[PDB]
Amino acid sequence: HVGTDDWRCARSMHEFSAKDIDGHMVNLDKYRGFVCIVTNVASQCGKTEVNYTQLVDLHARYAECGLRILAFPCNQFGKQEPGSNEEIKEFFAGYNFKGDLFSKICVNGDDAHPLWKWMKIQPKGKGILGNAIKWNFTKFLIDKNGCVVKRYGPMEEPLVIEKDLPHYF
Repeated sequence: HVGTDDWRCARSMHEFSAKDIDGHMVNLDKYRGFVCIVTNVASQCGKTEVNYTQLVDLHARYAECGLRILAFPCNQFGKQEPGSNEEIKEFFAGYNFKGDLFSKICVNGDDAHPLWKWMKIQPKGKGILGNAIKWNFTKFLIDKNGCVVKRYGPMEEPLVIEKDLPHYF
């Protein structure tokens, strides 16, 4: 396990922990064996409707194959996630989201959650024109061993990921 001070030494998502939307600390080692889409989310974004509905559909169709969705609210892009964790939970419930919802974090800057600092420097987690998260709804695909295998930008709808999933199931 690694923390905010030694995140660069991690070799896997599984070495991290994060508070869920209810305030409870979750050890991400629980995702061993599962293929995960890790994404930064926001309620008041033009991308919100398509991304949430397609993530719900992917989770519904592939949950039994091993797909998990880890949703990290983040208010750093246009202040498009201004609400409380309680409000965000209720917003997600309106989509019938059964994935895993975490407490609001930062994804860029010195205060970014260590998992996001680590994802951004992985060989398959590098961005276009620098590694910073560019907007809400960046997606990292994580394999069963906790390694980053692909990064998709804000404009790549979750259904684009579907063709890449079977290889990891």
